[PDB]
Amino acid sequence: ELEIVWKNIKAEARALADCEPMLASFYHATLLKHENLGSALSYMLANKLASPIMPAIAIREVVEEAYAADPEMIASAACDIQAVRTRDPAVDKYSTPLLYLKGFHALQAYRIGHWLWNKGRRALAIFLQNQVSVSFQVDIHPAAKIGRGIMLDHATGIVVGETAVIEDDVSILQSVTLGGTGKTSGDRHPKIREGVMIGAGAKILGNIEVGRGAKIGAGSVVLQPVPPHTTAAGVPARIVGKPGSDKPSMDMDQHFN
Amino acid sequence: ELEIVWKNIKAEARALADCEPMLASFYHATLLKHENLGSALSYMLANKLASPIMPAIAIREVVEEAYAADPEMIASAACDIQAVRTRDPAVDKYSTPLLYLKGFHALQAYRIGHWLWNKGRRALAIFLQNQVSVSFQVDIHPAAKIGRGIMLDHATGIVVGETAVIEDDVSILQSVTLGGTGKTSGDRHPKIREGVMIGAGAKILGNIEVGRGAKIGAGSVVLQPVPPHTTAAGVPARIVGKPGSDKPSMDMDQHFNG
Amino acid sequence: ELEIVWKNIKAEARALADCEPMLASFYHATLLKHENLGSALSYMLANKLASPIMPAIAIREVVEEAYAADPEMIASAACDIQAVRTRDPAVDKYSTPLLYLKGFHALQAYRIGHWLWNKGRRALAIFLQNQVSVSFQVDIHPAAKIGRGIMLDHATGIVVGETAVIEDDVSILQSVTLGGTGKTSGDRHPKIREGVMIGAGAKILGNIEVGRGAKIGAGSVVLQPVPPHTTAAGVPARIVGKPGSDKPSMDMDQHFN
Amino acid sequence: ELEIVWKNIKAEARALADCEPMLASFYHATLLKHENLGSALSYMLANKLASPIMPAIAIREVVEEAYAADPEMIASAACDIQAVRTRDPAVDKYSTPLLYLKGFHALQAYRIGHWLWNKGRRALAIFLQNQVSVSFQVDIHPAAKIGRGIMLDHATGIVVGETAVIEDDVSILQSVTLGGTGKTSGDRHPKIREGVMIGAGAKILGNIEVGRGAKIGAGSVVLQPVPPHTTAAGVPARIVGKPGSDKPSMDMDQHFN
Amino acid sequence: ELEIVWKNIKAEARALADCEPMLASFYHATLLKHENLGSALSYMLANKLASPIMPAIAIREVVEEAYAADPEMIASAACDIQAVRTRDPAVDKYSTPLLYLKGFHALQAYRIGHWLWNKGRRALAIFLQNQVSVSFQVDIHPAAKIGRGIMLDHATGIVVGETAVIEDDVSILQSVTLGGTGKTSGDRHPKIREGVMIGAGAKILGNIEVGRGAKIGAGSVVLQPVPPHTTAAGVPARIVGKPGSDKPSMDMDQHFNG
Amino acid sequence: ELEIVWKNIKAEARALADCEPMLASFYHATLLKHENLGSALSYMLANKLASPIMPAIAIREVVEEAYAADPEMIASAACDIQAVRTRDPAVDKYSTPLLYLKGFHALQAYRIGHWLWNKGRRALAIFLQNQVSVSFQVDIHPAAKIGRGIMLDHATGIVVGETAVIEDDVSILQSVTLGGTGKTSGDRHPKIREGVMIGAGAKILGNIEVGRGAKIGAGSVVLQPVPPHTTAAGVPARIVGKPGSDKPSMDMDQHFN
Repeated sequence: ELEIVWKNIKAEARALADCEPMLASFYHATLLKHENLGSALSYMLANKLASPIMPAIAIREVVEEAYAADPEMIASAACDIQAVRTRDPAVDKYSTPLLYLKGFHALQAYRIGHWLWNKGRRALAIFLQNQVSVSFQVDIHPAAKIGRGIMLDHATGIVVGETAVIEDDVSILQSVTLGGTGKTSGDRHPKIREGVMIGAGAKILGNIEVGRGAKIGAGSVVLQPVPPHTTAAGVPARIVGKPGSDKPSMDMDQHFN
Repeated sequence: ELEIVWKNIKAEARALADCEPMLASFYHATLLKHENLGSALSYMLANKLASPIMPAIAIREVVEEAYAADPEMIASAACDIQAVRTRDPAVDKYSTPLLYLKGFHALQAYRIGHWLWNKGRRALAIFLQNQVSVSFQVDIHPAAKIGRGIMLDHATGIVVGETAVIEDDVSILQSVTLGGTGKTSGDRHPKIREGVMIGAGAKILGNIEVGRGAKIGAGSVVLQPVPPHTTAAGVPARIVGKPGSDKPSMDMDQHFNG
Repeated sequence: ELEIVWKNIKAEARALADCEPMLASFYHATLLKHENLGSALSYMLANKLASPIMPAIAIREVVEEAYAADPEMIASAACDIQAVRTRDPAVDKYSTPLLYLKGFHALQAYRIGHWLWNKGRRALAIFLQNQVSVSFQVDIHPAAKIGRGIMLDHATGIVVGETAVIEDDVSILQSVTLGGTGKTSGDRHPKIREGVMIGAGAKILGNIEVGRGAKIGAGSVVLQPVPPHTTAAGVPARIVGKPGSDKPSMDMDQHFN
Repeated sequence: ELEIVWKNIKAEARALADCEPMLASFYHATLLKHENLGSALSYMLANKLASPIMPAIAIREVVEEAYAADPEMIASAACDIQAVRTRDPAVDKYSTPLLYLKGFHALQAYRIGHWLWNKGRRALAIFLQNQVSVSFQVDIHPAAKIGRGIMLDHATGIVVGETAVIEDDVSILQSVTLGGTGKTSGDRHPKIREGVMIGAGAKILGNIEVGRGAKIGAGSVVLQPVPPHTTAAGVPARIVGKPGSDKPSMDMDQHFN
Repeated sequence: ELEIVWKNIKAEARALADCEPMLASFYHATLLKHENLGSALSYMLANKLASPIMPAIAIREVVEEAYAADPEMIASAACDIQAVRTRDPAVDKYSTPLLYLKGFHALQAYRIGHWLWNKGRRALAIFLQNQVSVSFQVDIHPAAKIGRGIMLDHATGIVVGETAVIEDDVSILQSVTLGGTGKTSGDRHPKIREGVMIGAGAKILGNIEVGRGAKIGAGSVVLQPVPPHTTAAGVPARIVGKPGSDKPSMDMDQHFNG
Repeated sequence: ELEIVWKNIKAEARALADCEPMLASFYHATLLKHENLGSALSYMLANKLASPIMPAIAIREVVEEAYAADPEMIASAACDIQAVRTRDPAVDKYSTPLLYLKGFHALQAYRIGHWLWNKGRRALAIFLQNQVSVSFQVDIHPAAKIGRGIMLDHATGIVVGETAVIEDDVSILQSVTLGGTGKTSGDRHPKIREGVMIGAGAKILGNIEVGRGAKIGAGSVVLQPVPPHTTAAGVPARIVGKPGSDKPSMDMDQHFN
């Protein structure tokens, strides 16, 4: 439920703003002067994406236009906040993803890019993709189709290509590629279905399925489809076992055979 | 020819300025204002390299001096733009690499650093190497010898050491290391020959040859030479097959055998 | 000794001012104007951790405060400079790590955040952790315990988690993850003992021991303990040989079998 | 009416985007993207009152808050635009004051500070007063009472003190001081009544009356009251004639005897 | 000749870089790097005009285009540098105006705005006028016609309106207004002829002639024409005497009779 | 007494930092984290004089070097704070000059420039003079000799030339020139003796004396010496009267005949 999240964040914003006098005016700015999650998200994205080419105030107008035309982006972000909080044991506050975690920021920046792309504003979407790549080291093509409840933990070196699909409740670590094959357009990127966990450094290549609740071991190179509820690992990857739960995204157990 | 790529780019820029109002001026300053590819390149490298330590306007003189001394660097950039357009299916416009792709920027920044290193301005070349590492997440030592028609797609994590060689028409993906062994000076990094494709996350270490037309599979760790027209894959890498084409850099087929 | 490293840095700085007119004032400000290593480290961290939120002038004051209270951090930095100079054949000068190398800058930033974390100022330590991840592409949790004589060569994509330990005289390359497992707090990150070399791309996951003088091969995924004076390689990693020396961190031999 | 001024501004903005490629995105961001005058005023004040201390994105929120609570400030701005357009023969367009003229920008910044001063937020009002003095070279104390239809032409070196009053339809040129006397609080600054024209460099000092339709000559130093419909000039100023019209602010005739 | 001033400047810059370490790089980038006065001017105007709205690197193209179209603007700047060096006793170096004096910067920024206005790029010229007003506190309308060998000493508060004319070898101090009357278009600002000196705070209003070799005393308010080789002073100004020299702009004698 | 001033400022800094959450981190930075007036002055000058050419951290080192070699500059600034507080009825807090008033800031910037000039660092002093002119619109040549207890109220358009002298306890308003004659070097600027008050827009030209406790009317052009305890006014200036007190700088009575 959306309002829960926002409330917690405000409480946390009070408790914390006393402690660091250095940060006081930063907390008031990012969390305390806003009345909904949407206002805060637009604030942080505006500051995060600001450039000489397009300053913060101009970006915030684009982002607010996107949130007004599609309020479900705000709800997706709330689910993404919850996913990081519940899955990442280094995060126990709802405020942390929104303030600090570049993976969370790159994810919400993609959503604006995606919206822009589906409305025909593709030149702007590509500009934002490549700026997010420079600034947060996450390169997600704005045509990719990404659900909600996604954790991009650490996030540096993530690549998601044009025709990729990432369904709800997926967990992805640093240096993961959902990448293409060939020199031609068309469907050529992975389909990552609900509940999948992808470990650090995994490279998944081509228009292949990674089925519901599968787990991909860290450092794996997946060139063939991976059935649902299965664990794949190695270079190249083979089936080595079965995950310990229904949705490995939720448990983040990195072990494989 | 240089002239075509440049004309194509100008055509694209006119269409782009008319369709996106937030970027009309950006497109005008970076592309429509200029009369040749050399002038557009110096503009984009200047801006993206810019730091408090060294501002855009100072960088631009350095870059222009380099292009006046060695205009083959502009012809090299033009081959690199064409490589990305023909080999990367996410790119349909000649202008995209020049405007947006950090791997293309890093590579043309390398060429400036290389020109400086060879002239004896090593201190400045090392500054820029490390500026490029922070700004574009590509670490290419300026003593490396890198040819043209090179694509660095996505590019985050790419490392290319001091003594590496990369010949013409090579394609390289994100998190590729062309890396060193040992604590000693002298040749210790790979020599990558023409037509080679290197998949994402591959690690190639030491003074070893990767022959013409070879393919290195994603996530591979290559410790021994790879014969021409051969496919290597695994940790550590073994010869597992032969590529489907004479120049796998052109085709970007990522598949390889068990 | 500090005095040695520092004298070498000043001599090199004098020569560099005559080598490159464009950077003479830069070498002056960063090196020639200072009386000791500590003052030049604080100057460098100030300008590199400078944000719109917190400016260079204010961060220097926090770094000076930490160096006064614990001057061993300055001596740790000096050992880190010597480590890069002696181990990295592309670095001959002592000034190079201090001026340019983002792995060296990230490692010293960590020490500031680790000090703040230990004094209970966690909001600021987590703020800096994530700043460093964005600016230098190194993500080190401040609660990690990292010794001295550490080289982080090239450095981009390094991730070190909350409960990791890195003892003295370790060499780590780009895209190395010292990473977690599970969704629970507790010991869950690697323990990297003295003398260990970790090759580019290695992923080491869970609360496991990499013992004295071990070598982890490039691209390897380590899920079980690695005994002392042993080479581990593969995905997943298994024992494949013995290092050619007692401290592979000092020799940087990437070969494995 | 607001609607008129605003429609004129948009029409001019459309033409300017085709006149100058270099500034097309600028005209778009500042004018074409907005739905009313109020939203464009807040955008302009944000980017012009932007500081390292307080960013554009945060100042816009304070300006929007003041315009919601008191929308007559927006209508005052519109009268100020018409005043410059009708009175200044070098300004034909309505967009020009809004885009470029520092006197116009300073005057609208004042209204924000004057509102803040009246709500008791004086630290912020004094902060902005001095920001405007530095950035636009206009020093207006926020407690001054300034009406609407005011032209501050060229504007550099204008000083208006704490207890000054400027009624509607006044024209003031560069280097005009509406200034104090003494070291004590209390009424000590001029009262400038409706229709008055003040020439370049005039110094008007103390709690004195410059009555309806008076003209103050350039370079004059006014120490005693000036009766309505009278011309004052000299150092010190004495009465020298009568203005050629009932509202010299509207005619801008600099001649005196 | 242009060549001398430029050589003199380069000589000065070498000495300056060796003596002040905090500014060695500044001096190198702004002066020692360049091979002619035109290139140094475009560099300094670019940097000082720079705004979030328009960055240095974009300004510099505009400026260079102007100097390529009309290189007399560089010869004009060189006469202005010489005017400041010979007439301002606080300035002994040819480099000081170019580096530091905001009145010299404002004036060369005007020349760019004037070139743009005359070409039909009026919107950009008005942008720059107002950028210069905020950054250097000098408001000079770009339709004004201003010659060369002009000194604007200190310069804060200077206002020059749309229809003003300033001929060669004129010296002007801070808070001088060459100002308008009325709400109507057409000539309404002063025409200042050759050799005129205008003291600090003088206000000169309307379409009136100030003749060759005249002197306008500090703090004066001039409402009627001033004959050649005459001294005007007062509020309002009266003819009070004759200047000590044929060209008071050269001598900068501020004295005038009761 | 110096410590008084500093104390008051800290008390004021607490009382005020509660009120404006926007400014909280700015107050902590400018006033609360410093233990003496010298540290605060160096902070504010560093931020105020920062440029791409010479960032804040580098400037602060120059300024601290100057304050260590000559601590009387810090005391002069304290007397300048007191002068503004006691003479300007719009200022009643000791913090206001230090935080906000560009006249105060330009004065203390001159002192650094003066120190630099007397040590042979003239190229740097001239760079700072011209930056202060651009940034605060006060142009003071660093060779001028300026005492303590000086008020530069409003300050925009002030010019003080190379050979000028300003003794202790002088009050100067906006647009005042202490200016030169001729094209030759040598003594050619005014000598302004103790207690003088100079009104807005006054132009004082040549190597002439303005005697102890004299008053110069606003808008006056002074080309001849002005005896002690005398009032001069007009264009050109003549003796018109005698000031109402011993030191007109203290009372700020702008009236003249």
